[PDB]
Amino acid sequence: SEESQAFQRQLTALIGYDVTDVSNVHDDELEFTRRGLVTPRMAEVASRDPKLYAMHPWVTSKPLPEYLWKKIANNCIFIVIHRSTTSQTIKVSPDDTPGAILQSFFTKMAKDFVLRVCGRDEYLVGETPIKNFQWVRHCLKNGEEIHVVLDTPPDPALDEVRKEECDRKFRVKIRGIDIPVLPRNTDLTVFVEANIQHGQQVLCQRRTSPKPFTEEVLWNVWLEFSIKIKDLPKGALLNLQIYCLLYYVNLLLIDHRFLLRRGEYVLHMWQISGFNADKLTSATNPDKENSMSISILLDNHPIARAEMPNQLRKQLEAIIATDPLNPLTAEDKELLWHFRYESLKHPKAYPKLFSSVKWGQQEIVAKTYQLLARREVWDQSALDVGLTMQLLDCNFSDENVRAIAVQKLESLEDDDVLHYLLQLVQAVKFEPYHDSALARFLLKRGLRNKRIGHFLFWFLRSEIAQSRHYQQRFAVILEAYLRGCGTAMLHDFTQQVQVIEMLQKVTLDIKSLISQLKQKLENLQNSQLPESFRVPYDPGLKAGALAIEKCKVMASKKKPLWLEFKCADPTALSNETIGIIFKHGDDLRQDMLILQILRIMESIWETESLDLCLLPYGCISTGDKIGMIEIVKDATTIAKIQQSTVGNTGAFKDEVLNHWLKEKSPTEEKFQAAVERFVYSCAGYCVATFVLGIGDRHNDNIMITETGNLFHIDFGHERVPFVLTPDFLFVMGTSGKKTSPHFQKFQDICVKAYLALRHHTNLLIILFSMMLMTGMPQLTSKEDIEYIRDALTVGKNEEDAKKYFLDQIEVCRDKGWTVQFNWFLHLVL
Ligand SMILES: Cc1cc(C)n2nc(N)cc2n1
Repeated sequence: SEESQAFQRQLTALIGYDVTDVSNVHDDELEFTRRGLVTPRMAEVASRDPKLYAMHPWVTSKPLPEYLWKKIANNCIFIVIHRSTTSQTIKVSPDDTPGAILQSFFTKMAKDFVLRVCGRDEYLVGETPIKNFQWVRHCLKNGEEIHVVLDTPPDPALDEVRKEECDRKFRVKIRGIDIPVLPRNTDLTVFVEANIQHGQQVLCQRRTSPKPFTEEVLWNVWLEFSIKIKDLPKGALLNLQIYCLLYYVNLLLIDHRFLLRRGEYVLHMWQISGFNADKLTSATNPDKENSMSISILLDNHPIARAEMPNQLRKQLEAIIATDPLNPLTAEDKELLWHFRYESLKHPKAYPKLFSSVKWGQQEIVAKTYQLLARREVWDQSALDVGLTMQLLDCNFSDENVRAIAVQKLESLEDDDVLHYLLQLVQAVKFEPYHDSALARFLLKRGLRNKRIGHFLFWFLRSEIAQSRHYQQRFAVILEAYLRGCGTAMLHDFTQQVQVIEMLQKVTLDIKSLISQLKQKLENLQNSQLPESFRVPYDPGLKAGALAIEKCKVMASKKKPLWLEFKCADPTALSNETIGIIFKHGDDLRQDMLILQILRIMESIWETESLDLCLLPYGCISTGDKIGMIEIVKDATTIAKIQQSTVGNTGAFKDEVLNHWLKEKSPTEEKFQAAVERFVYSCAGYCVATFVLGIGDRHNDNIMITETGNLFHIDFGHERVPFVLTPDFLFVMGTSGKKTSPHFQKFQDICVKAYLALRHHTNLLIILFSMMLMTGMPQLTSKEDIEYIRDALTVGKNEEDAKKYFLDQIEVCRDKGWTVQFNWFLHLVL
């Protein structure tokens, strides 16, 4: 059809990639995936509750934290209900459903409807106690009144979905390599290495002879491997590398139809910038003009009681008790395999056990599939996200192993899917095939919930915009989502994309070059910028017109744009603007990953009734070194606070921060609340930041709200474990080497928080490992990743762990202003 063609054009603009362009493909896997994702999409669309989909209530099944219960007076929650120019306050029980609150309202005022949060597209609806609504918890946490408007539920009609319509050994011939132009810092020798890989592990390796490195190098050589065709596992990669490591490319040996790869291939390779998720890609380099190519030929197809003694059991249990980074010896693997039926009784053993499998032996793989048919213990075990994420990393390439991990994820509630969404999207990179149980899981959860769907859009779009390695795969997943989200959502994304593309242009234009910014913005406000758009990092908020007068270019070397928008919602309780920073020059994908880990740390702390006052601000990467950042209101840099008393060239003063806090507090009651908030937030950031190895920061990269909330920024790319400078210590009523009630509180909070994180050691290790592999380029799959195991002091008891962190606090006190001064000393010399 022609409107079908028009609809595909609309999808192309939203995706930022054309899924129908078949220039960079050697098989129909992507097209097969597009067709394959139709069924799971249609099944999810057919399954959703129209009213609940339209209203997307944001709820949790978790208990109300102890720190939140203390904020409730006499089992009473006040809700302010608006109707027009008037309002009405109503007392409610924490266990009261919005349905019962609505009936309580009509009774109180006598002589169909829905409760919507004033100024937001957020609804307090469904069979849930009000204490379980995220907005209510947000209000309770932040000391804000719950303001609601009585309005008509959104028409589910707006979400209408458009109607759709061999015992021989394996061998490979390396013909040669070709590159148009040589200048590559040298003039050398080259050889080709061919690896058969499964789960990051090399099953077999062959190499060509070394030859002089010219624009064309030929071998015409058969490289015969020790592995039999019969023994090649599904998901095995033929990894081809050029050593001078300079270039790499992968080819799936068994395709998406279970057929062995045959014939001629000319593969355009990826160059090493000068392990990680990019090294695993089955995509070929789309740049056919300047990339190195490798020419190969394949010529080769259906797919083919006892009890442990005491001491061996103790040995096995000790292997299983070790962290995810502890290497498995040949003996350890053999024990795990030999007593696999005992290992299966321990869910925590699963990653180690499946790493003990000889994936290059058909009979062994067969035995593994037999083993997993008896999955009663795994199925009945409680969901452990950390343990599940370990099965979805680079170490596992078997579909059945990965699928049992995804099976476990099905039990996650929406609030929990949101917590892990970004790293689950990134984990798609470790899938051998485009169509996977993980990709289908993301698709389903996105289509089931608007909030998840909104973030799925942006997380996928971020990678499609700048990852040549994964854009094709991520584009097919995004298209599948967009074909089921409904027309209202399609319209919404269109507006957001239009706004971001225009603002990105202004960002780069101003970067090349205040008066000029304001002229460019009036021009946008004139004939381009749509009336309103959902804020990508906070979809409940709708931004209206730019407040031109409040817009500016930040006085930084990156010169980011500081933009302010009016809120488009008339029901908003304030005339306060929505602030967004647009910046080029930092890889904001790195900030996104750190910020998500901080949200996870907060949820861990919540389990132990701790509120560390982190501020994981909104951040979305929109393209190569470009994106948006949420502006936290009434916040300043620690360095700026120092500088306002006159920055003599790093002449730091101890009392300045406390002075600033006192100056910004309207009363002494508010000032004490600010000092309390600083103690908690300082503690939160010292712990979080130390664990992640990002603690040693310049003061210009730490901010504070007038309300005392400290927060670190700019995560994208002598020594100190974290920042606890003499100014921070003075706010805590401490100086030099003495102590105080606030500093004792700080130490107590840090220890409790650090110990709480250590209870989730394995989860933090997997999340850290995945973050490095997918977000921060070439990493030593050992050394770099091992930092977090050292930071989390694995193998220490709580008292030793407590002493360790208290000693880290002392290192900071010993160094004082020395490390902060070193940036200034360096920047001059
Ligand atoms: C990177 C960054 C993050 C936040 C939250 N803010 N807030 C302001 N006011 C500036 C800023 N920069």
